[PDB]
Amino acid sequence: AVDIALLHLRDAHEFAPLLASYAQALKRPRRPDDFYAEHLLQDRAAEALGARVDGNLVGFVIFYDLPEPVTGLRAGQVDHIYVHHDHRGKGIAKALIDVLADKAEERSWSKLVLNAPRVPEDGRKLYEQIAAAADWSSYVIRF
Amino acid sequence: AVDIALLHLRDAHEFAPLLASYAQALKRGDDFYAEHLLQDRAAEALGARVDGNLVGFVIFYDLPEPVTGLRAGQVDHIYVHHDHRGKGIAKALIDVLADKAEERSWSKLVLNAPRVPEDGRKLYEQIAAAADWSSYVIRFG
Repeated sequence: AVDIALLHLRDAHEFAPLLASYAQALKRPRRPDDFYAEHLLQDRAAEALGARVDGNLVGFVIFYDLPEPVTGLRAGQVDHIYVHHDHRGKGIAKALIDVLADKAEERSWSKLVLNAPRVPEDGRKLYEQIAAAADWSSYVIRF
Repeated sequence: AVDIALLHLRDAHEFAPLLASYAQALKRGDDFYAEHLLQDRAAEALGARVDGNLVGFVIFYDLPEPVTGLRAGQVDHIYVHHDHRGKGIAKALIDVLADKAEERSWSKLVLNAPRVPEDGRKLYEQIAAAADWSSYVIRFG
């Protein structure tokens, strides 16, 4: 039932409302919904995996394939995961991370870093069950 | 007289031993890896020169911010040669990076400090606010 595949620029319009719902948690929009979907899908540094149920796009995960200077290999980095609220309790978010983790060999990843925002809690609630706590510390300067 | 400028491929030869010394402490267990790093589409490296010699660097990513449609900078690695500590060079590198924020319309600069070596943390905790997100890792191998 759950079909997971990489999103491309073709999918911006379908991706747009799903991304808009996720952003409504993280607050802020002088652009329409399609602008944010098209903007991300035209950045070659970002990739997004999508989850479809019965033809409808009902989840996504945005990830970066980044250089890893310490080992000289690469690493994946996830900052954003979201499942449509009518499709909770189905294990979809974990299915998205599982597919991403399975790309490790293809991409020469030594690791997958998962960053969970404070709100919404869904990324955090998933990651703490399926991954190890990070041992580095993080800081931010706002502009 | 610290001279701070973005590193390019020509700088790879000087950058490599500085990256190797930093990487030594970070973890362990390629002669041209610095060229791969300096030609990545997401990563960039700022270098610090004193009397012509490259003595420090910071590696950063200019990443999309899907929520806002902007960009944001992310620092995971900073290093200053051990004979050039106590001169404010690490802070100066972050200061130049903050200047690029307006040029690049960054809403924020994320600073990630590994557990070892502690120099990044000791700098970041004095110049920035603690992060309010949480992080996790799945390792392969």
